[PDB]
Amino acid sequence: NGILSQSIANMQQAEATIQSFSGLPQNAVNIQQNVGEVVAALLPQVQTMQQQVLAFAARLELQLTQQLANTGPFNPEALKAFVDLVQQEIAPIQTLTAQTLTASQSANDRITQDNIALQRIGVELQATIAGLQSNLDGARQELDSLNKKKLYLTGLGTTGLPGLIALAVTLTQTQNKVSSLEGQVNQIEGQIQRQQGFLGQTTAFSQQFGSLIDRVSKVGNTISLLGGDIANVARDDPELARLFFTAALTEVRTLQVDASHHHH
Amino acid sequence: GILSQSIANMQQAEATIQSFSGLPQNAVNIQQNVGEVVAALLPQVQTMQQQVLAFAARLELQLTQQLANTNPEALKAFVDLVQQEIAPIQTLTAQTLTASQSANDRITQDNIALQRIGVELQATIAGLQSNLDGARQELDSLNKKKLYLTGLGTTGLPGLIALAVTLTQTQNKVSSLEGQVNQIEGQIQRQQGFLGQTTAFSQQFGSLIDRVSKVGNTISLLGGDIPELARLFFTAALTEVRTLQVDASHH
Amino acid sequence: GILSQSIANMQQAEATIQSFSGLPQNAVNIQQNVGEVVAALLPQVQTMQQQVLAFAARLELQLTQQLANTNPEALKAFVDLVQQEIAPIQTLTAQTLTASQSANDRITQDNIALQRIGVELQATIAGLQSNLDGARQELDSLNKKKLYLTGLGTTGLPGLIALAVTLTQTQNKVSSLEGQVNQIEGQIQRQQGFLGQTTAFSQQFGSLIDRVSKVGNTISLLGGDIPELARLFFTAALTEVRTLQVDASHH
Amino acid sequence: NGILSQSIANMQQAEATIQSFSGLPQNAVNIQQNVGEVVAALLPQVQTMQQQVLAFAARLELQLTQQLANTGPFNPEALKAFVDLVQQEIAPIQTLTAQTLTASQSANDRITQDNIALQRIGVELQATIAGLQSNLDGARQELDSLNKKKLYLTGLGTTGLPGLIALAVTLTQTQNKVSSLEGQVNQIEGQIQRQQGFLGQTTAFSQQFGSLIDRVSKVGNTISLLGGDIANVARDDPELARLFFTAALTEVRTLQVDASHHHH
Ligand code: NA
Ligand code: NA
Ligand code: NA
Ligand code: NA
Repeated sequence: NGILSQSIANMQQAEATIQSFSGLPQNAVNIQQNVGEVVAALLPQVQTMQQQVLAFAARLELQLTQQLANTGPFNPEALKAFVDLVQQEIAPIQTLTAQTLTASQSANDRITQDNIALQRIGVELQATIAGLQSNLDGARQELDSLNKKKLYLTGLGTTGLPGLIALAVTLTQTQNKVSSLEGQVNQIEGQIQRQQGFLGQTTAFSQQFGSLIDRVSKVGNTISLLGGDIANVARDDPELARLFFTAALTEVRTLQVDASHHHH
Repeated sequence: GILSQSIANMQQAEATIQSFSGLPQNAVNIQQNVGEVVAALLPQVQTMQQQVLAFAARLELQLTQQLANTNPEALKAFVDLVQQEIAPIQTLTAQTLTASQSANDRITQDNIALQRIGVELQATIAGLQSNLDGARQELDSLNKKKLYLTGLGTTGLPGLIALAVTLTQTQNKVSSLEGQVNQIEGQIQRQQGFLGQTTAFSQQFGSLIDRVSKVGNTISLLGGDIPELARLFFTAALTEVRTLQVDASHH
Repeated sequence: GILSQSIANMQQAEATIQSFSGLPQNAVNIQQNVGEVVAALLPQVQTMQQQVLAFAARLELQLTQQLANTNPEALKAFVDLVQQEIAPIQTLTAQTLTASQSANDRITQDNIALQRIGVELQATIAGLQSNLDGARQELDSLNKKKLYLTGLGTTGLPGLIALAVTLTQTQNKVSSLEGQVNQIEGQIQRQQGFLGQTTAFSQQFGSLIDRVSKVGNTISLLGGDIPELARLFFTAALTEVRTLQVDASHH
Repeated sequence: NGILSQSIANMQQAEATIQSFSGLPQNAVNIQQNVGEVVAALLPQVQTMQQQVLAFAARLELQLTQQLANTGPFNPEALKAFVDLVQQEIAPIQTLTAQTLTASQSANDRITQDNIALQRIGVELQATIAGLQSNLDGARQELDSLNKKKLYLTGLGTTGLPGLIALAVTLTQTQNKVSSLEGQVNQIEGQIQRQQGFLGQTTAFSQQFGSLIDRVSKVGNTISLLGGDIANVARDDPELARLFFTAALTEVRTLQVDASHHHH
C-alpha cells in the first residue's frame, strides 16, 4: 500500500521481465546486471532503512509528547541533555538515509546512461533498415528486368536458347539476393521490436526507482527539518522549547506517514 | 527464412510474456495460450516445414526426370502418385493453419479486453486525481503556515498546535489518495508492458500464418489437376515446387 | 520561469490541436475549450502574474522600511493596509485557479471519451481483419492458379475463363474489406495524434495550475493574520513576499 | 473510399498538422518543406495518374471483350496490328506510373532520413536533460549546506553577524543557480515533448505515403503482367490468342479495382 512498498514491488516485477530478454547488446546486459543487484542488495537495505526510520520516529514521538507534558518551567540543563540525546539518535538515521539515497541515485543514473546508449543503437538500426529497404527495392527492379528479358528470349526461336541458359544463372543469383535482403530486413525489424520492448521495461523500472528515490529524499529532507527544530531548543524561555518541540513533533509524524508500510 | 525467424521471435516474446504476474484473467488467458503455442504448435510447424521441403525436393527431381525422358497412361500413373504423396502434407498444413488462426484470434480478443480494462483504470484515476490535487494544495498551504508560525516565536505556538492537528488529517488524506493513484498507475504500466509483448507475439504469429497459408495454397494447387501439354504441365508444376522450397526455406 | 514556459508550450499545442479535422464531438469539445483557454484564460494568468509581481515588489520595499524604522497602533495601520492591497490580487488568483481547473478537468473527461472510442474502433478491426485475412488467402490462391493455367497453353483456357469470374468476386471482397480496415486504422491514427497533443496541453496546464495554486497559497497566508514580535513578523512576511516573486517570476 | 483516395486524404491532414509546428530544428523544416511540396505538386500528379490508368483500363477492357467476341479464326495480321496498338497505348501509362513511383519514393526516402536525424537529436536531448538533472540535484545539496550554516551562524550571537552578511550573498547566487537549472530542465522537457509530437505526425505521414507507394507500385506490377500477356499474342493458333486475351483482361480488371476511386 505505502509508496516505498509499491515502488519496491513494481521494481521486483520489472526486474523479472528485464531478465527474460536474451540476445541484446552490452548496454542491455549492463542494466540486467544492475537491476539484479538493486533487487538482491539495495531493496533489502531500503526496507531496513524504512524499519529503522519508523522505530526511530515512534521512540521520538513519545519522547516529544512526554516533554510537552512538562508543566511549569523547563530546567535548562534537562533540555540540553535531551537535545544532546535526540541529536545523537538522529545522526545514524540521517546517515543511513543519505547512504540509501546515494546508492539509489548511483544505480538509477547508470540505468539512464545505458538507456540513452541503447536508444542511440536503436536509431542506428533505423538507419540500417532504411539502406536494406533500398537494396531490397533495387534487387526487386533487377529481378523485373531479368524476367522481362526471359519473356523476350523465350519469345525468340532456337536463336534464344543460348542466352536463356545464361540468364537462368543470373536469375537464381538475383533471386537469392532478394530472399537474403527480405530475411535481413525481417531480422532487423525483430531486433528493433525486441529492443523497444526491453527499453519499455527498463524505462518503467527507472520510473518506479525514481518514485523510490524521491520518497527516500523526502524522508531525508524531513529528518533535516526535524534536526533544525531540535537544535532551536539547544540555542537557549520554556515557551520557546514548547514551540520547537511542537514543530519537531509535526516532522516526526511526517516521517511516520512518508515511511509508512500501509497508506492511510 | 521468415518462418524460422517468426518461430524464434515467438519463443522470446513467450518467455517475456510468462514473466508477468498480478494481471487480470484476460492476460492469464494469453499466457496459457502462448505457452501451448510454443510447447505444441511450433514443433508441428517445424515438422510441417521439414515434410514440405523433403516432399518438394523429391518431386523437383521427379519432375526434372519427367522433363528429360524421351504415353497418355503414364502422365496418369504419376499425377495419381503425386496427389497421393501430397495428401498427408496437405492435411498437416491445413490443420497447422486452422490451429494457428484459432490461437492467434484468441490473443486478439484477450488484447482488446485488456485495452477496455486499461481505459477503465485511466477513467478511475481522472476521478481521483482531482481530489488528490485539492488535498496536495491544502497540504502545501499547511506546510507554509507551519514554517511561518514557527518563525513567529512564542506568538505562533497556539496557531502551530491547532495546525498540527489539521496537518495530520491532510497528510493522511494525501497519503491515501497518492497510494490509490500510484496503485492504479502501476497496474496500467504493467498491462501496457504486457500488451506490447502480446501485440509483438501476435505480429510474429501473423507472419507465420501468412507463410503457412502461402505454402498450403501452393500444395493445394499441385494436389488438384489432371500430349506436348505434359511438357508445359511439368514446367508449371516445377515452378511451383521451387516456390514451395523458397516459402518453407530455413535460409 | 515555469509559468511563462507553460503558457508558451500551451500556445504551440493549441495551434497543433486546431489543425485536426474529421474527429468526433469529444475532440471538437477540446478544440473549443483550448481555443478559449488561449484567447481568454492565459491573458488573465499573464495579468495575474504582473499584478502579483508589482504587489510583491512594493510590499518587499515596505517590509524592509519597517525592519529599518527605530508603537502597538502602527503595526495595525499597516497590517490593515496590506490585507486591503492584497485583496484584489487574492481574488484574481482564486478565479484564475478555479477557471484553470474547470477547463483542465473537461479536457481530461473528453480525453477518456476519446480513449473509449479508440478501443471500440480497435475491437471493430479485430472483427473484420479475420474476414480480410480469409479473403487475402483466397486471392493469393487465385493469383497462383491464374499464372499456372496461363502456363498450360490452350488446355488452361476453360479453367482460366472460370477463374476470371471468381477472381473478380474475390478482388471486390478484398478491396471492400481492405478499404473498411484502412478507414478505421486512419481514424485511430488521427485520434492518437490528437490525444498526444491534448495530453501534452493538459500536462503543461497542470504545471500552470500548480504554480497558480502555490502563488494563491502564499498570498492567502499574507492576507490573514495580526512587541519585538513585529521584527519576527516582518522577517517571516518578507521571506514569503520573496517566494512570491520566485513562483510568479518571468526569469 | 479507395486506398489511393484514403492515403491522399490522410497525407493532406498530416501535412496541415506538420505545418502547425514551430521552433524545431533544420531537419523538421526539411520535412515541412518536403510534405508541403508533396501535397501541392505530387498528390495532384498521383490523382492524374489514377484518372489516366482508369481511362486506359476502360478502353482496353472493351477492346479485349471485342477481340474475345471473334468467332472462327484470328487473322494473324489483324492480331499484330491490335497487339501493336495496345503496346503503343500501354507505353505512356507504364511510364507515368514508373515516374509517379520514382517521385514518391524520392520524397518519402528524404522524410525517413530527416526522421532518423531528428531521432538522433532527441537522444542528444535525453543525454543533455540527464546532465542538467545532476547539476540540479547538486545545486540542491549546495543550497542544503548553505541553509544548515545559516541555521548554525543564526545560532551564534553577535559573533555570527559578519559570517551571516557573507552567506546571504552565497545563498542568493546558489538559489539563482537552482531556479535557472529548474527552468533549463523544464525547457528541454518541453522541446523533447514537442519533437516527439512532431515525429509522431511525420511517422504517420510516411506510413500513409508508404500505403500510396505500395499501391502505385502494385499498379505498375499489374501493367507489367498485362504487357507480358499482350506480347504472348505477338509471339504467334486462334486458341492461344484467346488464352492471352483472357489473361490480359484479368489484369485490366485488376487495374480498375486497384486504381478505383471508391472501394467495392
Ligand atoms: Na534477478
Ligand atoms: Na518524510
Ligand atoms: Na502546405
Ligand atoms: Na493493380
